[PDB]
Amino acid sequence: ISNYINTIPVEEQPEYPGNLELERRIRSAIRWNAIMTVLRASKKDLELGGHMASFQSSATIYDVCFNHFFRARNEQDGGDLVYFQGHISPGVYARAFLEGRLTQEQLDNFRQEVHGNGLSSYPHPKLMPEFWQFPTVSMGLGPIGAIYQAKFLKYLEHRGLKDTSKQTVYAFLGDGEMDEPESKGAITIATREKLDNLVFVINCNLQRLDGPVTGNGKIINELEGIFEGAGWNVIKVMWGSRWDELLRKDTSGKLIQLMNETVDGDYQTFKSKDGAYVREHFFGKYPETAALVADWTDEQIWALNRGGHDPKKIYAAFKKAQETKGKATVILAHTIKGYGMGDAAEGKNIAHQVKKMNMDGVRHIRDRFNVPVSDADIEKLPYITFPEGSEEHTYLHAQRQKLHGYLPSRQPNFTEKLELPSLQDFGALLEEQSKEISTTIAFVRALNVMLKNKSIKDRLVPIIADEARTFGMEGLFRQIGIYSPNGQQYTPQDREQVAYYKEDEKGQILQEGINELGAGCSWLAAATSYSTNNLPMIPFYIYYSMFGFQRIGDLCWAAGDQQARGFLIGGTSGRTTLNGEGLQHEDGHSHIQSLTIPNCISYDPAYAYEVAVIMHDGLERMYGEKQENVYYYITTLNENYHMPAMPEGAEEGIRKGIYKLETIEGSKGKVQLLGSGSILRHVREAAEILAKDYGVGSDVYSVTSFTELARDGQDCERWNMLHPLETPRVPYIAQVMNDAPAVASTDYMKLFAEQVRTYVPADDYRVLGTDGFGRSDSRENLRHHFEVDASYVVVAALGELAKRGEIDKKVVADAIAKFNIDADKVNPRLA
Amino acid sequence: ISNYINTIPVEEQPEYPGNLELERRIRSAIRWNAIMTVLRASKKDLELGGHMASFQSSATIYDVCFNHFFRARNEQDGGDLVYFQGHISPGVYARAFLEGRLTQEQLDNFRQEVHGNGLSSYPHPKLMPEFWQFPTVSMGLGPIGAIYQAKFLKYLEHRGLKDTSKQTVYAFLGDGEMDEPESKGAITIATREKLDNLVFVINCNLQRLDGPVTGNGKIINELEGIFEGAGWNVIKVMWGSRWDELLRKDTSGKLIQLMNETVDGDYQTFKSKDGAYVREHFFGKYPETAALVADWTDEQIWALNRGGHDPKKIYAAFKKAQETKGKATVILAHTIKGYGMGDAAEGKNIAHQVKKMNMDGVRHIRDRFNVPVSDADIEKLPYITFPEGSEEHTYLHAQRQKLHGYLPSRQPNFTEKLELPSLQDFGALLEEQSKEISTTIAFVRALNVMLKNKSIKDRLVPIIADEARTFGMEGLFRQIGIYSPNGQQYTPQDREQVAYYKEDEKGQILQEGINELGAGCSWLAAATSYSTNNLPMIPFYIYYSMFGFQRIGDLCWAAGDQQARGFLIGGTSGRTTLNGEGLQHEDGHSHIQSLTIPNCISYDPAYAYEVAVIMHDGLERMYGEKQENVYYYITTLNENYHMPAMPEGAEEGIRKGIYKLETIEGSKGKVQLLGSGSILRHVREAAEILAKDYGVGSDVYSVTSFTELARDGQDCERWNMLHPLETPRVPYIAQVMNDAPAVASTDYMKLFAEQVRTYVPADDYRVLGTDGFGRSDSRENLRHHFEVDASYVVVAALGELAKRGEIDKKVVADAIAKFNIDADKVNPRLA
Ligand SMILES: COP(=O)(O)[C@](C)(O)c1sc(CCOP(=O)(O)OP(=O)(O)O)c(C)[n+]1Cc1cnc(C)nc1N
Ligand SMILES: COP(=O)(O)[C@](C)(O)c1sc(CCOP(=O)(O)OP(=O)(O)O)c(C)[n+]1Cc1cnc(C)nc1N
Ligand SMILES: [Mg+2]
Ligand SMILES: [Mg+2]
Repeated sequence: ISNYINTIPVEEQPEYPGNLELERRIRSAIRWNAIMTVLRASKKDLELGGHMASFQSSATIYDVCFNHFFRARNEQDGGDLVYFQGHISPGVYARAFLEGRLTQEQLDNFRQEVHGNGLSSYPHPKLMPEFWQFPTVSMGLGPIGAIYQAKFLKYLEHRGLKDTSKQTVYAFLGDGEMDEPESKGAITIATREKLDNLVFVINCNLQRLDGPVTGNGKIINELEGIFEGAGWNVIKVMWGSRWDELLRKDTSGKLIQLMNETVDGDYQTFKSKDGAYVREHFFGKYPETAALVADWTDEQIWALNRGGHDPKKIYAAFKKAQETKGKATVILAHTIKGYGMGDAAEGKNIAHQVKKMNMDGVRHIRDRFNVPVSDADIEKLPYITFPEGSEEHTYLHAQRQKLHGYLPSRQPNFTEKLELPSLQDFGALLEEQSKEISTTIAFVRALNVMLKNKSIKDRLVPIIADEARTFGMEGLFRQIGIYSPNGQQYTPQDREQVAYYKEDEKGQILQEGINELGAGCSWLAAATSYSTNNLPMIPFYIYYSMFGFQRIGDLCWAAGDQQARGFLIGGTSGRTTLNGEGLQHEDGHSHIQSLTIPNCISYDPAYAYEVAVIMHDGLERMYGEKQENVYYYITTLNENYHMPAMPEGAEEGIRKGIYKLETIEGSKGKVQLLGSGSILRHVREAAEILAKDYGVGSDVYSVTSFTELARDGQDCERWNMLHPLETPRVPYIAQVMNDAPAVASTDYMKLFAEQVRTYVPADDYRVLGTDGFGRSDSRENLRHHFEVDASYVVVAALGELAKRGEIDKKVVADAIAKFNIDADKVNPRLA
Repeated sequence: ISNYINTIPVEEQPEYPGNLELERRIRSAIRWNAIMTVLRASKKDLELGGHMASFQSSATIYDVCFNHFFRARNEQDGGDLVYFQGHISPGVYARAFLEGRLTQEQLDNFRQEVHGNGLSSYPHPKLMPEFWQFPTVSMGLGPIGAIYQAKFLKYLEHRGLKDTSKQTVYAFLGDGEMDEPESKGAITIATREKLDNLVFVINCNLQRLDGPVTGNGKIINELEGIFEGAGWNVIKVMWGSRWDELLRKDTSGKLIQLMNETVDGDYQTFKSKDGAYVREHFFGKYPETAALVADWTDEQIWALNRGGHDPKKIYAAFKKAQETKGKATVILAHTIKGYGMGDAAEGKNIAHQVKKMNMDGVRHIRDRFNVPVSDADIEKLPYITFPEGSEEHTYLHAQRQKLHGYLPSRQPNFTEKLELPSLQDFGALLEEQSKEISTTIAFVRALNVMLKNKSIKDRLVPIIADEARTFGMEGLFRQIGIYSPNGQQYTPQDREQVAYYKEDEKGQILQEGINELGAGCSWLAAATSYSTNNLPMIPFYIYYSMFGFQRIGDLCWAAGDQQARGFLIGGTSGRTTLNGEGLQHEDGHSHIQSLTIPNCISYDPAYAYEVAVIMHDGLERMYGEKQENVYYYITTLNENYHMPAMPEGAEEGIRKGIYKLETIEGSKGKVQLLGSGSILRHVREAAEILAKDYGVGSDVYSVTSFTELARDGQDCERWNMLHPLETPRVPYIAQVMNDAPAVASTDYMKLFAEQVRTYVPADDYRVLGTDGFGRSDSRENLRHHFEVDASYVVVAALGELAKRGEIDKKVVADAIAKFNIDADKVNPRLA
């Protein structure tokens, strides 16, 4: 932690390259327009929302970047990847409009998008596919997202996939946002990887939403201390040029001690008052600091500005960041929240929430920033524009043209044509297996086929969060290598034999250690590379399913917003299947969390051939000609068993979510039996017992996706309600199933199979599931405890028949005794 | 970063207090019993699992703590709160068995708990309510949890609630685990709040599961750098006592330079070779270092120990942390993964996964730690014990008794009786409200009722994540104060006004800034204080609902395991209600995530009187004589509308999940209409349209909890299936509803209401919901887009009647036209 002053002294400050006066004229119009869009929205009295005080404090920082730093997407690369602070979007819009990229009609539709021609509250690529690129409004996600983006850019360079050396990743953050564990929790990775292509820009206005971040302390110093400790290059932009003379004429070093000893709380209060206040409460603290300005006017005291508001001080920091190599840079910019809004919110605790202001307030910002709007127009909350030929218009576009154009901007589809493998290339996985394998083995095998596709082999991005040994993928390190930039500065302990720990700068797999959020962020950068850099990359992130959506659900939702196209493989899944691990490992609900995401396609395959068909279909939809903006989630298991051959013509049903595996004959009745994942074979066992011991036949179905089926049914019923005069549309599951009493069982909570109830064409539909906290035991004991094994499926099936009077209820009661079922033990959900 | 040697020099290290030789005998027995436990489990070949190499590397660190530091639960306080590393549990189980707290049968039932006399794989209070305290296996949660538990202990002391000055929080972490963002993402708070009652003990064995944490670097220095930068007191326990002579005679400074330059990957390998290897590859790097051991035998060189393995160095560290005030301490203990296991795993990349070994491997461990079991008995894998009267038994118990007993241990219920507020105490919220308010305002008013309760007023712990102004709670800052251990070291900006930003050391409100996980960890510490310190505290953590389970779900699952008893308030909930915010804010699925947690009770109330009845019921269930182990989740809204008085006698129905609001007459037909949260008033609007425009009457229901009704339903059919000869149980929802066609509509995705399909006693049950990504617009436009407003309800109900021939389908067709519904607009889920 250094003295409370600028890191870069004037003597080391490079000459500012732009026309400061002209840039202010432009900047004042962007400020004005941003405020007008929020005020107009406010006028509607529709509770639309919006912010003003935030962009006010950071506008000049962005302005200096727009005029001299931000490279836009171009012929060679995707340009600089800017993670704009979410709520300062009105200013981004204000600027795109001045640039002629947005219409006045669109600005008038700020936060009203349902009818088209409107604008999102914040950066949402799903909502504005050709404008926004990175969803940053959920605080914490932007910083770590950016860390891994820069990391991925260096990965494409090392792998010789693309020259990304001219791209800089910028994360624009709030000081309050740095409280999120995700914001600072991964900064040492930027050091390990020497990400000299990443720049963190923290707007240190000392305030968050409720009040000051740490009024009793100094966040700038705390930030400096930890980032410096993590090996980052820290640049403090504390004071503007007006302070430079006052600092040079302080031989007592008392001024510096003052600044050092003053805490955040008193600092923002200073700028919420007036010159007189600062004079007594700040400079007045010492008869030495007091003197320095005894000659200055109270108005010349108030004029002193913070570094984050001085283009000259801002530029020096960004220029320095740009030159620094070997490590990442973090710029801590000192600013005023609600800057220039005077009365309205300048340095006030309520500043964040301000979205309206009387004509007195509007007039103030007009005078304050010398906005060119006459008293005759002002009450009309007019947008300002610069006509062709004007210096403002000329300068604004020239500066952007020298930097390759305008941003943000997004390309929804990649251009190249990939020659994806055919289903036939996964042929061996479609046939009966000699050895008993698991669906996780099937996935690794499918990965290897892909690794053999000339077209995409190098575009595959296997990602692990430690746990590769659990998946039996350790042999892969030697095969394709673990990515390590300037890696392997030692000889692996594993060296001698076969599966050693091979780390190479050209290594293909991303090993992110015990860090699911970081692994997901790596997966996200890869999964959106197709748009960001017009370079399709296909990520396969396999990890313990329990630590997926449950642990990184917020990033998974942002991923959907970002239109990620990739594969999330939830390994060691199923509540009863990862039997010995217990409560915090046994996943019987990940599919419930995943169905909440609109563009995530989830599957719970039972067999190897289903995995192959599913993964093949996914590559096609996402990276084939269709370029479908969706990502996949497949749960795989760690249990081995017999893998039969795929039934002829079963492909469509597998992709849709269900197909009839077989029909067992029986003379005493007929039931329908559904199963998914690892529980399917137990449902097939119940089918044999029922036919063998009770003469009850059945239709057996493998349900590869209860969720895709429920979605289909939902779509059918929705269309039906909307087209009352049309013949009702039949949900796919109802087209496949019949009306005989049905029973389903899975390794997930009951809701997973119960979600298709409305669409099941049977009078009876009994669902068995693994509701309840997990615990350690054998797979058999867990399957009995969670009441999902063959014996429970048999009793559920007999129970439905008994009801219809097809069998005696004493027969059900005897089966319960026969199968050693304790009809009175606590509901596993409460266990 | 300091030199790569011990922080505490020998001349500064205290004299070891215990009997070293006797302590090692006991430690050797514990080591052996931990391994016999896992080995015997592997022999079962049931894929039970377990680890050995991890506890082997950290055993001595825990030993010193059990012998001289760990304070057990006592009559004055809960003692030291130890977050034991999860997978070193066999070691904690081995000690407990030696202390006679566990039986041989229980150890033999390791990881087989479904039948009652087994042991959980890891620390799970829900599974072993009287043994385990904190769930740590989900890596990263232990560290943040521990930080916020230490902060909470200081809070209880400052608030004058309880003297916790004698309790120390210990966080036992792995080094690979430190990569989780949540592991280091909140460490500066320990500095902000001067948590000198927290000790982080990081086991640096240089390896995680797949291999070394950072083979090409030095995590101990990386850890040191960032923690030191965060303001923590860092203590490095690098080398054992055998190194002292060498470091002392090393006059050239060469040994330190060498130790400083060697990277993790090489140090790891050193431990996997032998003395000759070390002599050549380590000391042999420099003529000066080479001369230091030139007179040593390879055997003597091989005996050189790592600090984390030396009791004397370990003790010196914990003793120093003990006297460090003003900040938290991190102990970085250098160890060997697979320590003493030799061949099978010592310093090997495969060490983590080792679950079994050959007789030569068991005999090696027997020799390595001088275990008293004959070469003949080893085959039997015998458990070692200390007979009463023996030195070991006496010493073992004597050390614990001096420290108040044994740990871990847990008290399931609190002992005191609180005088909870009655429901009549909330009578004001039960009457019709004067002005239109929201359910959030109802919650704030309800909180104030409790705040006037003599008994619990000061036991309340309101927690916010920098969103108090949004929830209109900024007025409480002044009323009860914002907790601030260091008081207010400045004059707030709004000081001169009411609702000024008041910070106080006696402040009740926990302001955790933009930090959901930290706020949730504070919530958890408060919500389990009843068990930990036998001091029931009742936390109400309110935040934007979208950032609840989605963002901190892993914590919420652990909270259920930890038997948390408190309230989670999801503010600004509902997809269409937080209209202007958009994609990453509009929550229409948090209830789908919340329903996955077994002991979390979820509600989505529409009216203020419902909020009151639910909170009061929650209060009595968790903190009343019942002491039920569940926590509550209640979604509240930011929309103001008319709040009617509660219908006489509706209390129980509100608690259960559904009650009939009213029935409107109509002779052209009859339907049932269900609504929840904010959409309920639109469902009522539809009931009037249906009646006055179409003559269709209806039964209107307020569904306060679809999830509780589904669970009750599942419990009925489960019980029924199990008792085929008994009187079937009737789901609660089927006791309120009838069989007329039904329509449900909520601000959540369809599944939220569809989950009760099986138990709805009606032929037709159409569900409307907010499936799909949110977008920015007015409430009216969104409710129409998400097809959930009154007009959609009318069309859904009319269509049901037309289908049954009750009405002409042309009537439905006309309605769609009359209400300006686009029957062909894209499915909101795909939009
Ligand atoms: C309704 O909008 P809002 O509350 O103003 C908004 C934009 O949603 C924000 S902005 C915000 C405060 C940000 O303050 P910072 O100091 O980081 O940034 P600034 O001072 O405004 O430059 C919080 C807590 N939240 C709420 C918030 C909380 N938690 C997460 C994870 N994301 C959020 N974004
Ligand atoms: C099946 O057991 P497991 O895989 O051995 C276990 C216990 O589940 C662990 S342990 C582990 C490695 C821990 O290595 P550390 O260096 O932190 O600890 P140690 O070296 O063993 O002392 C990982 C990645 N996981 C998996 C893991 C990953 N991510 C989270 C969030 N929690 C986990 N617990
Ligand atoms: Mg701020
Ligand atoms: Mg380790």
